[PDB]
Amino acid sequence: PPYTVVYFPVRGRCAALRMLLADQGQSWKEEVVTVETWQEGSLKASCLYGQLPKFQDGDLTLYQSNTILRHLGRTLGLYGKDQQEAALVDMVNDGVEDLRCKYISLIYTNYEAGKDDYVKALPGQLKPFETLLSQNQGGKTFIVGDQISFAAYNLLDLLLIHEVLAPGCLDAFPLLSAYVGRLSARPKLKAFLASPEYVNLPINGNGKQ
Amino acid sequence: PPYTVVYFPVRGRCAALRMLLADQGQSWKEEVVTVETWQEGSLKASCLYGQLPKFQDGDLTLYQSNTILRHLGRTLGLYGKDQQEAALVDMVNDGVEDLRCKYISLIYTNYEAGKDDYVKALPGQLKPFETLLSQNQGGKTFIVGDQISFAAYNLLDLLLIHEVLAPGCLDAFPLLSAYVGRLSARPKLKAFLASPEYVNLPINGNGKQ
Repeated sequence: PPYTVVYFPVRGRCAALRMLLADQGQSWKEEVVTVETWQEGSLKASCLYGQLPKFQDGDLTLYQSNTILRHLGRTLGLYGKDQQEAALVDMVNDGVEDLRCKYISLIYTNYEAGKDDYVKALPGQLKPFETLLSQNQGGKTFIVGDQISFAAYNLLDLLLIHEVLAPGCLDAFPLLSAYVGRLSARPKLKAFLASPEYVNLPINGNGKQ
Repeated sequence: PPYTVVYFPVRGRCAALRMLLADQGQSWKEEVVTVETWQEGSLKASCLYGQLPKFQDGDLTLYQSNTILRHLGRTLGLYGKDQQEAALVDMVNDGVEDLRCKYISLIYTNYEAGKDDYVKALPGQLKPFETLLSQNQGGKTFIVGDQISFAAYNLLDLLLIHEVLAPGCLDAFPLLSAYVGRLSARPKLKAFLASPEYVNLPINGNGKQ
């Protein structure tokens, strides 16, 4: 700390990491990059893989949403209690990333043409998480162990946006539904999710959700 | 330990972790899965996300090539010496994963139609790693700090398969070239890359490279 997240004025790949910071009672600054400011190309080139989010933590400058989540989990202790929980946290995050990629591909590559196929395939994509949740203390707590991980925030966000995409896509998944309710109920997080900072923010950049 | 990798008879997403194990003087079991077995169905259904590789390490069963790389990096000490190195390691591995996905998309989605555009865009995709390499002791030692990390094997593989795809794509990147040369020269690794076990394996599964 202190933290600074450099991103576009959307939730996108910063949603999860912001929920993590909020829930852990951390403060951060928001440097917004207008589409126009991105178009000048000066920042762009300063970025490692020519992309955002860019994240500053004290003297550390990070790139890649997943690198920021692992850094945060590693420094804030949200990476499992042992090597086993640590490996399952990753396993869950890799799963989240894979589906987020398909989601992003839909939104930006062909929302209209393939939205139905995507939703028809959604159930089989969500099941793995439902299954992981059942193998951990009956899914009453978290997905890995008894303490929250950075992957929990990423998965939470993943689930939130697919609710907007396919309302009720979670009905056939009671464990994941209860999960979303449990985590969203967390005081600090609930307050962030209910804030203008979040609510007035569009899920994606192209205005599709 | 002991380690067992469950995968298709190809290099694909197991090439990097296999070079890691070998270079680290580790031995492993190879349980090959044929298309005929995968078709049978049962193995697929027992995989977390319906995919391979599947990795066994002692009593731990893992899925997701990157989860396995991180587990190995975490257990074998191949994840940097501190917090900074650890974040830069993830940062490097996230970038390799990003290009590896584009590469996989090409090979399996439209090799013929988009190969030229891909190779035209390649230079810009490789530059970020060239830059990272130049910022650590002049690109003379390891990519991060001064010890090997799991990301190095994954990046090495990524660079190797793009040499086959576009021979000489590294000529414009003298740092990455020397990198490949440096790591490939490592005794245990060199021995593995030069073995039948590796040589007789096709990079991909659809006969394209």
